[PDB]
Amino acid sequence: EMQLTPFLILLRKTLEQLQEKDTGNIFSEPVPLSEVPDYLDHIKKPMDFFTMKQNLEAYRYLNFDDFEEDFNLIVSNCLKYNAKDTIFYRAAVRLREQGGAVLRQARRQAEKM
Ligand SMILES: O=C1CNc2ccc(Br)cc2N1
Repeated sequence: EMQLTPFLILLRKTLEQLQEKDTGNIFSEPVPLSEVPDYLDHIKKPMDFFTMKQNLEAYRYLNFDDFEEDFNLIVSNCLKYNAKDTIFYRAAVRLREQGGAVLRQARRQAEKM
């Protein structure tokens, strides 16, 4: 029960803040199937921030949970694919932690709308 434009403005700002936590930019674009050709063998729905931006502008995120779901997919795919002792796995743990705080604050703002 809110206006669309300010909500999407909020989601754009939030997506920017999540990308800011991915300082290595390892989640900015789809996992390169050229360098990881077996990636799709158990990752049923790849996700990344560029795809999220396209989903956002295509009006596919009309509530906070659908936006947060795809962010969680970025995290969960990375934990699933990579061994625990890798930089990638620890980066997803850190993104889960730092992104979670970004998301909680953003959701508080959406709920005021
Ligand atoms: O799981 C991942 C996350 N992103 C990524 C970027 C480049 C390369 Br190479 C591998 C990965 N794997």
